Amino acid sequence: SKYKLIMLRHGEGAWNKENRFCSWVDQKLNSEGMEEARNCGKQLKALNFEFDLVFTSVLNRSIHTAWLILEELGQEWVPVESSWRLNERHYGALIGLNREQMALNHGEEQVRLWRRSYNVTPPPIEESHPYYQEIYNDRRYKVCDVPLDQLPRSESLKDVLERLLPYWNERIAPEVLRGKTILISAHGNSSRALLKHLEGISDEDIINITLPTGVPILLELDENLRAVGPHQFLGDQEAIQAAIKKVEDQGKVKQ
Amino acid sequence: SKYKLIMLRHGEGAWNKENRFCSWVDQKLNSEGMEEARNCGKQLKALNFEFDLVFTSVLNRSIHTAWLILEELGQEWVPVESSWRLNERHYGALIGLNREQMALNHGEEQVRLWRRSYNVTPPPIEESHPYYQEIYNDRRYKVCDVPLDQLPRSESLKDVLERLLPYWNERIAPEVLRGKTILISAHGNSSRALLKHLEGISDEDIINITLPTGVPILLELDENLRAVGPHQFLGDQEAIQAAIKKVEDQGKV
Ligand SMILES: [NH3+]C1CCCCC1
Repeated sequence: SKYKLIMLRHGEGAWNKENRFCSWVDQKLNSEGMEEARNCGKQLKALNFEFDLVFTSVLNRSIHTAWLILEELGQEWVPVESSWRLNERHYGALIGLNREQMALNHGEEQVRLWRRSYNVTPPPIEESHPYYQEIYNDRRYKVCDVPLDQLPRSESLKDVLERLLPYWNERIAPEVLRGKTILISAHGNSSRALLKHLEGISDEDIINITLPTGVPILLELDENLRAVGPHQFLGDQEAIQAAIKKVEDQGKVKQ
Repeated sequence: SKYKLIMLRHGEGAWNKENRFCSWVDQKLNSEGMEEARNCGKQLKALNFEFDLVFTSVLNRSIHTAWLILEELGQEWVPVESSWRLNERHYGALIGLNREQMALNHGEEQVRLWRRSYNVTPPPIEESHPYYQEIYNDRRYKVCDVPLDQLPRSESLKDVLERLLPYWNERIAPEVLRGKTILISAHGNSSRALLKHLEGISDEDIINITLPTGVPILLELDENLRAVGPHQFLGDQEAIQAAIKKVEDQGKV
C-alpha cells in the first residue's frame, strides 16, 4: 500500500565550510562530516532500520557517508550500488567559486536563480578551469553508461532530473515496489531533483526548497510511487531549520 | 599470464592478540588490522591496480578491509559484492578457544592438524556454545542462497571449498574471463581453499600453506583459469615470511 524510504545529503566538507561550490569535485568528508554520517546511522539504528539496498553517487563523499551509516547499523553486508546519475548537480564554471563573492559580483537574485531555480543553467566548465582535469580524467567517468565526452559540463536542476529520473524509475523504484527498505546517500541538489519529482513540486516552488546537510530525510510513497505527504526531517527541528537558514545565507551579502 | 587476480586475508582483530579462533564470529578489525588494510591499498596503488569489481564475505572485517583498500586507491566507486560463500572456515565448537592453550593441552601437532588439515571437520557448534546465538540470529544469514538451517555448523577445509567453489564458478570466474581486474577480500582458510583449487594443490600439500594477514596475493591465470605458477605475495618477502611464521607460532607453546 504505502512505502517509506530514507534519503539524505552527506555532511559538509572543507569547501562548503568556506562557502565554495563543490559539485563534481571529488572532495572527501572532513572530521565533522564523518561524525554527521555516524549520527545519522545512530538515528536510523534507534528506529531499528534494516536496509536491504543502498544507492549512492560515484562521488566518494556520498559513498563514505553510506559506509559509515552501515557500520553504525552493523549492516556493512547490505548491497551498495553507486551511479553518476545520483551525482550532485554539475555547477560548471561556478565550481570552486565562493557563493558570497558571486552574490557581491552578480547580486543575490541571480545567485538564488543559479542555486535554486529549475531551468537556469550554470555556464559550462571549460578545459581551462582549475578543476576540469581532475574531474574528467577519473576512470569512474570512463565506465559510465554514457561516454566521457557525453557527460555534462554544467546542469540546471531540470538537467539533473532528466538524468536522475531514469535511474530512479529503472533501478530504485522497482525495489521500493518490492517492499525493500532503501537508503539513498546523495547530495543537496540531486536530492532536491528527486523530491521535486516524487512530491510533484512545481517548477516555481522548488526554488524555495533547501535541504540541510547530514540529516535523514523521511519520505512515504503510495502505490503509484508519489509522495503521500511532504518530506520530513529527522532530528531537532530548530537545529534543522537553523541549518537550512545557514545554507540559504551562504548566498547572501553580509548584514 | 592471460589474466591476473588479487586476493587477500584481512588484518588482525581483537582475538588475534588473544589468540582465539574467531571464524564466523563477526569480530571487527582493530586499529592495527585497519592499518594493515591501508598498507595493502598503498601497495596495490604502487603497482597501478585498477579494480573493476570486488568480492568479500559477509563478515564485516573483510568488507571494511575492501573499503579501506578502495579508499587508499581512490576507487570507492568500484562495485562490491558480498557472499557467505567467502566466509572464513567455520570452526564449530572450537570458536572462542585459545589456540596456544589447546596446543598445551592436546599437543602442537594436534592443533596443527585441526588448523590446516584438508579433511578434518571440527566438532559442530551447538546452541549451548557461547557464540551460537550471536552468529545464527543475524539477518545476513536469513537472506543467503540457502536456508538458515542449511548453513554449516562446522567445516573442514574440504567443506569450505565445496561451498565456495559454486560462487567462484558462477560469479567470480565469469568476470575474470571477461578481462575484469578482480579483488577478493576474504579470510585465512577460505583463501587457502580457493588457492588449492586454482593452483591444483594436493590434499597433502595444502596443509603446509599458511597465509599472512593483510598481504596482497597475486595470482596469474591462463585461459582455463588455472594458475600459471605459485601465488605471489606482493611485498618484502622477509617481512612476509615472518608474518607467516607469526600465524604458525600461534599454535606453538
Ligand atoms: N548538519 C546538522 C544540521 C542539524 C542537525 C544535525 C546535522
